[PDB]
Amino acid sequence: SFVILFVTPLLLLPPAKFVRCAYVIILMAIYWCTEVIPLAVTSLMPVLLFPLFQILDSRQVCVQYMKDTNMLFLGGLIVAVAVERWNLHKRIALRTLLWVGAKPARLMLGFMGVTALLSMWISNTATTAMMVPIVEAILQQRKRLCKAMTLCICYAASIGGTATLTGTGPNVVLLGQMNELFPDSKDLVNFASWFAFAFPNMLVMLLFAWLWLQFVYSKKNEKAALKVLQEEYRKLGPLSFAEINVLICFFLLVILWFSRDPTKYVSDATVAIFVATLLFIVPSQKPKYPPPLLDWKVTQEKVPWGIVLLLGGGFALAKGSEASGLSVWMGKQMEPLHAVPPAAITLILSLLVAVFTECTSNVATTTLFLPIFASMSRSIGLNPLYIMLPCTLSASFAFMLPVATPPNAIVFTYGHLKVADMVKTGVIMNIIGVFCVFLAVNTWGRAIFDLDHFPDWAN
Amino acid sequence: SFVILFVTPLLLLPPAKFVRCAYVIILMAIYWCTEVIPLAVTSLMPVLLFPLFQILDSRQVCVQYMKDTNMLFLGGLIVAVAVERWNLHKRIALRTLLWVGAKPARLMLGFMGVTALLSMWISNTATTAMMVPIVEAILQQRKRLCKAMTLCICYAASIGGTATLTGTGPNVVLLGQMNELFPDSKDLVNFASWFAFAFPNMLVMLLFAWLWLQFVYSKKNEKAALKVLQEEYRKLGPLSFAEINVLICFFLLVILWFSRDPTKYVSDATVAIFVATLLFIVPSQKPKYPPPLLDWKVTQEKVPWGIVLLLGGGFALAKGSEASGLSVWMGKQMEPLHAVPPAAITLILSLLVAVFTECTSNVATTTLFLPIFASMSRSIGLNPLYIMLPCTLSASFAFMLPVATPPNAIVFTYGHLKVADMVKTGVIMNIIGVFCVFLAVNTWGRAIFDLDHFPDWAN
Ligand SMILES: COc1ncc(C)cc1CC[C@@](O)(CC(=O)O)C(=O)O
Ligand SMILES: COc1ncc(C)cc1CC[C@@](O)(CC(=O)O)C(=O)O
Ligand code: NA
Ligand code: NA
Ligand code: NA
Ligand code: NA
Repeated sequence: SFVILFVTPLLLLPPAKFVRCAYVIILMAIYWCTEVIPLAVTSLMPVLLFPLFQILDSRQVCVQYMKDTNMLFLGGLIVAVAVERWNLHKRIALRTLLWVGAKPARLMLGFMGVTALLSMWISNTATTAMMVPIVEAILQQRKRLCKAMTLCICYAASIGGTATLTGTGPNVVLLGQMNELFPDSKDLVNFASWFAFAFPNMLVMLLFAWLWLQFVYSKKNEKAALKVLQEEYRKLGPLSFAEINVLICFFLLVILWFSRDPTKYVSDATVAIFVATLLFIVPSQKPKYPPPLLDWKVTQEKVPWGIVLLLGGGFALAKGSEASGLSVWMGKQMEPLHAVPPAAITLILSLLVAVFTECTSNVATTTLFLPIFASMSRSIGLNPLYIMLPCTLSASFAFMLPVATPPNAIVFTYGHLKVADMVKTGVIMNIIGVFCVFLAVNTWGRAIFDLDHFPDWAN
Repeated sequence: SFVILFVTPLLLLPPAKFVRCAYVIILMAIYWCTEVIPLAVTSLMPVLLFPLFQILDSRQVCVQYMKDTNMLFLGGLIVAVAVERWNLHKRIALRTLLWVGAKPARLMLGFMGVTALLSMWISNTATTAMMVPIVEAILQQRKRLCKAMTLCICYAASIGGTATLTGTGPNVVLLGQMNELFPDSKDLVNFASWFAFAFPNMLVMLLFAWLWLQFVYSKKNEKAALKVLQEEYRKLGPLSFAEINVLICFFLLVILWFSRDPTKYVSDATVAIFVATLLFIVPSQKPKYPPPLLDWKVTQEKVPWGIVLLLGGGFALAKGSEASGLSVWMGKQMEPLHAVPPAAITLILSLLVAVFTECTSNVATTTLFLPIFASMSRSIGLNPLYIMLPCTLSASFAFMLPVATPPNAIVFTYGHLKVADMVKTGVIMNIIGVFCVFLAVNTWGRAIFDLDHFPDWAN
């Protein structure tokens, strides 16, 4: 019930400041999981609690809620608002789905491919919310097949969101906590390096996911799917000038992000804000003044400001952990794991994060777990990335439960799914994801991020 | 046109870093006034431009957009969302309007009083947007009288918003820039001290405004107004449990704000966030779990995140002015005004700000002008508050033009007003406001803020 979580754990207030910060973290974790209050309010919890518990005054807590990473996230969100306003993502989805074909096997393959492609660029939640009505209409035109399609959309959304930093919230959390916890790691993790690490691993996960979903789960089906896709594409309209301009702005954003990393002042946030500003200037109509691609009304009503606040609250939580001495204490506690081989530690932590992310949101999961794992990484003399990157990727492995991720909730909302079949698929899904992430880290993540040696920025 | 402002001043890019920061400030001022791009995007301009012009890297610019003041503003906005969701402000307005009476003179007096009272607590824009439909319905049930009522609503909204820090955006700007430009002035300006300074001055302005509007501008009118107010109050419904809980939470917020100032960790932002969090916990319905007073959907759709970004951009602009050396250069330039008596300087600056605020938004006006005036204040050895407080109050004197403030735009939207009559009223309005602010500063502002002596925090 709500009363038991509102009263009993909250009234546990009385010690050492690290104990108080640990209590703040535990209370925020409980509010993340149970969601008695909204996620944004739980992320505002540090502003209330750190000054009260004498860990950080209001100034230091408040200056954590908007950072370089958070501004980059906001710029990406504004660009995504531009993409969704003009149905560019829907156009790409329908065009590629008509290209791949409509026979059921190729149909599922195409849906997963387009969902993962658009998730690399748009929020997992928004990509799912756009894609799942398409299969809803197609299936409206077999219980096993409905499960297969609706599931594979949510799974592909999560997997594809893992590909880029701005694709999903856990990656933004990872970037922000890398800046917060390891300031001397200036640009080691960026759009180019993260893409190089995660895109092959995303492709491997998507391939195994499609194979598994085809393992567990006709002319008429092909014809009906082709008809629905053709109808949707027609009513979408011809390729407009605004859609072309949004596409050009997004290509420019991607090109600048990738060319930033083939005294540094310009960052990925500068590029994202530049492209968003262009979206507020570039005309949306035939010049022949026409309205721009974006106005502030739609931008404000479509940007998830709650997620912005949640990222800021995660940064404040990491700052409080460093200031209160909690990170040092946790490192001292997890020190005797130095004897354990790092591969086993990565397996166990990835499995633990994949289990935990089935209960609360992925972003909250990675927010809670990244500081602890970073503290252990500097405790046992291990490269923090070798622990955090598998943790960040596994936080997105929200496969078992509808409450695991908003894509899963959207997918469950339409029906067609028991929790039993979803968890039966999701357990092998999590096993596959952990395997793929383990290989990605142990093989080519080593070369990309120099996971062999203990870095200087980790002291 | 849009092209001339998008191309010609923007393409002036080439010098010294202070010149580049001055160019950034001038470009942002032009975008504020003309509003070719939305205000939030113009406030994001520092993130794009300071790294490009080598003034501040993206990290330092981005850590300015959420501060203690900005979090306090957000908490106040959330509390205001709670107030507007349950029509508590409308209930207070209708109850007090029925208490004061409906005869035309007392009717205008009551409307101005309730508008100023609710503006002390709610945004000027939101207070105006709620109040003006009431007089629209009343007048629906004389051109001079319509002008009088619609005007006095907007003027009372601005004047009442001057009363508290969270009442209007310029006061939030003043608090934020006082923290940014004068860090050693920790809590000199706070809710209690600002209220003590501005409430008597707000009352004086409102009294003279009512007198002037009665100077320039029956039983049937009284009966019709009373009938409309009674109808609105009936359809408002009886005093609900949620309304009482929102009222109690707001009283608690006010009491904590005033009792904060009869190593400091708790600030006004901590109190505001605490009360907002309570609003997300406190039940809105008879317990007999019922939904809380606020959920995040309405909070996100009702909070003006653009204004949050604009305040952050103002803080970043002040930070860039300090870092680039522009503030020092401006102080050197305005040094030879040390011979001018401070009272004359205050008069001229208040008149200049009152003139400028007729063109762009009040918040943008005070954002642009406060750093320059602070630099001059430390140039000529004058108390910065003696210049900034009249500047902050005069920024709210948006009386002449509909584009001067969103309350003025809302008021002009309903009609009943030429620009000619509005400016004719507004010129004497600005004269009255400047007079009242001059007296407030020269008399009791001196005692409250120690305006006589050059403070230590101003170096
Ligand atoms: C990029 O982040 C987001 N953007 C927009 C919205 C509306 C929500 C989010 C966070 C949720 C998630 O990160 C998945 C999860 O955390 O379960 C996702 O990518 O949709
Ligand atoms: C408290 O600030 C605000 N809150 C909410 C909204 C929607 C807008 C604002 C800023 C505008 C103004 O500050 C007046 C002006 O600047 O002209 C006001 O109080 O409405
Ligand atoms: Na995504
Ligand atoms: Na999750
Ligand atoms: Na107000
Ligand atoms: Na103005």
